[PDB]
Amino acid sequence: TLVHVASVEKGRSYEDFQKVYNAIALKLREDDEYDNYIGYGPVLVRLAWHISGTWDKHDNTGGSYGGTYRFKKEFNDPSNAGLQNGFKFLEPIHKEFPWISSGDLFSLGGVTAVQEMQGPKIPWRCGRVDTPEDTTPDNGRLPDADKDAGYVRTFFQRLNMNDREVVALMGAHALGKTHLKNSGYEGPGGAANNVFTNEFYLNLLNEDWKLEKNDANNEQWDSKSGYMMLPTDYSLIQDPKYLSIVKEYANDQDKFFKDFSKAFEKLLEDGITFPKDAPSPFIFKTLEEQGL
Ligand code: HEM
Ligand SMILES: Cn1cccc1CN
Repeated sequence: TLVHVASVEKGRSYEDFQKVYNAIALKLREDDEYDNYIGYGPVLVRLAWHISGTWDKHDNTGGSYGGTYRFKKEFNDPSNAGLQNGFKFLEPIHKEFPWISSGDLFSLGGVTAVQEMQGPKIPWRCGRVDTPEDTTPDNGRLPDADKDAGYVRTFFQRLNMNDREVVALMGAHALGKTHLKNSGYEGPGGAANNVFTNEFYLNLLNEDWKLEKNDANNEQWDSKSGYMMLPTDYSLIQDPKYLSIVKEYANDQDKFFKDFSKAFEKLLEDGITFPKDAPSPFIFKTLEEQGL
């Protein structure tokens, strides 16, 4: 029942935020060696999700608004292991643009990464305001990966996401890789892991998956092509309701893009009250669209 009202950084408008977007995008292009040349796109998407996914609809605790990932309790959450790389990437961006709030920066990082990786446009709204250290949510609000479809479904009800929204959001798992030292899981999900596509769904349906144990003694689904799916990923083809939606996105790139864009914006905005006279959501141009 907490209320968080969006408050525009004083005097700022679209052009200010496009400059921040551009600085993130230029650094994504420049720092290309990260994670054996995957680059920082995937980890920035994951950061934006984890700072948002602490939200609880029941009392409006957590969520992106407060920028609380900057505090030790949250940045040391075992569920956030590896995200420090994303935070470090954003540090020089914040130094250049010290006026942007932490929640705005973390969420904008995710939007920028999706778009620069040739994903859908994600409308984005400013006005998250840093809140104090005692507003940092406790660890344990982000999801476990060893679980089944019923767990996933129930988990996401706390974030006010339905089946379609869950399956759309999970398509982000096309990106990057699991790293044994971070999460106890190892490997990429496909060949296209720094360009945003519907490959997650295609690979779920088309690869021959085998349930194996990794070197951390955890089960994961592996293919001979060298890809993997988490148990929670694979649950989307075990549950008949999720399976229908996986098939839809595997067969319609545009629909996946549109549904992902809506769900990801919603995820990043959960918990925030926007005044009726707040600016409309911004749609940033990519570097490519700007000739930059
Ligand atoms: C049931 C829900 C989810 C579970 C259990 C889950 C779990 C995981 C795990 C275990 C990793 C590997 C982390 C590592 O070892 O570095 C990962 C990576 C990732 N997750 Fe999720 N995740 C979920 C939902 C999502 C959502 C909703 C998004 C965004 C829309 C997302 C985006 C990502 C991205 C982009 C990576 C790759 C990060 C990198 O390459 O550094 N995940 N996830
Ligand atoms: C690449 N990735 C990220 C999370 C899970 C996976 C593999 N399907």
